[PDB]
Amino acid sequence: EPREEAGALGPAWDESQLRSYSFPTRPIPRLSQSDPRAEELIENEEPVVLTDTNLVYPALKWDLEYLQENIGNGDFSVYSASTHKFLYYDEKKMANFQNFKPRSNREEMKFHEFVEKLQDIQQRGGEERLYLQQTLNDTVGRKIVMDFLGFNWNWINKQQGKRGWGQLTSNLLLIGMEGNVTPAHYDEQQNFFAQIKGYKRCILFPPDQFECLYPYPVHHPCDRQSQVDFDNPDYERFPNFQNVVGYETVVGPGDVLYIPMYWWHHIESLLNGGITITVNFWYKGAPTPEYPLKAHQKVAIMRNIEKMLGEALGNPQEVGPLLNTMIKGRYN
Amino acid sequence: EPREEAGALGPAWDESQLRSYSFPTRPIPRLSQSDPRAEELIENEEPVVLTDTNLVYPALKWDLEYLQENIGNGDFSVYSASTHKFLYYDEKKMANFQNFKPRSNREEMKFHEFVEKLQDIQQRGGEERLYLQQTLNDTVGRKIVMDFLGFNWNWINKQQGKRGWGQLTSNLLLIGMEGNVTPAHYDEQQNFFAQIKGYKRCILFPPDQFECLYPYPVHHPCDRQSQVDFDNPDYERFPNFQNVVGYETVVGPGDVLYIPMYWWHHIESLLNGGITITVNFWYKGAPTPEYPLKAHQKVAIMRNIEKMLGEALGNPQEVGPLLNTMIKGRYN
Ligand SMILES: Oc1cccc2cccnc12
Ligand SMILES: Oc1cccc2cccnc12
Ligand SMILES: [Fe+2]
Ligand SMILES: [Fe+2]
Repeated sequence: EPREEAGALGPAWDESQLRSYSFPTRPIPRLSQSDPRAEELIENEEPVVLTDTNLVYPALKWDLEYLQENIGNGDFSVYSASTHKFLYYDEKKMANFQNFKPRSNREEMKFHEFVEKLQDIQQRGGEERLYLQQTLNDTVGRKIVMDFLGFNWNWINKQQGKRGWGQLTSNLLLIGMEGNVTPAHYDEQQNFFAQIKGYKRCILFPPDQFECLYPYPVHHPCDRQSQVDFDNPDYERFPNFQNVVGYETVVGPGDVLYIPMYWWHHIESLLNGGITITVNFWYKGAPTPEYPLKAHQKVAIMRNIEKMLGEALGNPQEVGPLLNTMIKGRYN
Repeated sequence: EPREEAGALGPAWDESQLRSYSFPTRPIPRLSQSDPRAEELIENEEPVVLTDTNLVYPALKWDLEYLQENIGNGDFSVYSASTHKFLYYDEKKMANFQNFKPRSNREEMKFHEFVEKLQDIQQRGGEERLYLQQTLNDTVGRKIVMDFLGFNWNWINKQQGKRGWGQLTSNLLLIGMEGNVTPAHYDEQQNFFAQIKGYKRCILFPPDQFECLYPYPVHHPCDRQSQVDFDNPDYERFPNFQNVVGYETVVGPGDVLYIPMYWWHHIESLLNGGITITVNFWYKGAPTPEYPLKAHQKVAIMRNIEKMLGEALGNPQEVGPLLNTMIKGRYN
């Protein structure tokens, strides 16, 4: 049910701008940050949209023009795709899987190159799509450093304190095109997804839906991603997908989404929605200290077994045959 | 093809005294110990029957009478069964598997009690069967210590030296009844199976037949045993049994069988064959020092993964569901 923007500027978005999927979804709670319930949620590692942090307030002003202007002259990683879906991958890991067909491409460039590449498609009607996953470092102009300095550190630092989370680990700035999709994957890191321009729809799944979501083997370059194509799910291969239940939200300018450690997420810039900008902050979580075991700990466990079997056997291609040898007629 | 005993005392045994099984078998080499080929085999961890060690020569004289006589007055573990097959189990592990039905029974007693229990069945025609797995310790009479002192230590110690095997770990003395069966299992220890009275047929399988043989889960009291009932194999549950190929021999008085580390064995006192006596020596093997990986190392690996998952999860009942969660639609 689309939110209504102030001054009767109309409905923020509508259903037809959302992709359609086979699984059902519940809504993520949208709270104010001084609400206790939002604090409980963050401490319980459940997701929550905070509508009023002002975390990235100075950036709320950013568009394409302002940015080409002040960002500076440094290198920006620009990923490139062949469809709407943007399957990232780990470079170090291609050696493990010899006949691996990459559907994405990283290209370094300068902001304005990107901006033309994008204005071209805007004026010529092309199929191709772009994203800009580029970390934030020192190569940024005066006015952008200003902006950054205007972020709600007090708030974000105090949220780190009270949870015992470790250090801030990076700052991705992201800009992409209407319709773009990032497919379900999970990170091991606590995350604050801070929306700036355009609307994104985030679908999340708790760690304990591990078995309906089918992660690539740990050694595969697509590690941590889900193998199920959401637009076209193969229920013979992935029958437990049929049991998957999401948590959904649409975030827009000002909203901050807490994606907790280990939660799957799947992310779509709305169709017809125009360009998008987001900044996320990633924290490494509080180090481990207790049974029953929490789902994400079982995930941590599986990852390890799979890693070890990789060293021990001398060859990640044998992980699978060894695990099958172990279970057939033994544990299944 | 039964061996022919000296003085034309006739054929040592014949086919009809062997049980019948679905799998095929090749013969284990029968060598003399001064033959190089037998040395190669022992160094290569392949099995070999040595016909001429004299290892237990003084004991070749042992029967039931001589033994009730001189053995002394100590405690002898006597295991008791309900059919021909004698499924042993680990006591410590029953806690792991709540509804576990034990088909065997250990009973402490004194040699003569055993000897009556056995002479009774011999005179009354009963079904029940007995074994006597009893380790060798100090509670043995003068003439038995004599006998023991007469073993070919020089030989057996020199075989330990040249292989770098660790210490002698025990000495089982075993006596059992015609027809008795010990079902396929594997030990982690190098072993010399030294035959004294009666004939046994040993069927062995190399470590790499792990997947046709289906060991119980590591935490199960029957750990290290094979789940397939050889008299009645369930090919729907155990389809890779259909691919199993054994190494077979029949050992009699004087023959010494080297069962190498990790090799399955299945052992039957011949039918109509009378009582049997065997002494085995167990050595812990040379500690680990290289890829390709040898099958028994993969076995060592699987055991470990299964153990860890037991500590980590806090509960051996969850090992199986975790491993299934790990592979389904991921590695299978
Ligand atoms: O973990 C990530 C890495 C790069 C891009 C992302 C976009 C949306 C959510 N997570 C993301
Ligand atoms: O490892 C063993 C333990 C107790 C009895 C056995 C009888 C035959 C072969 N191995 C055995
Ligand atoms: Fe992510
Ligand atoms: Fe054994």
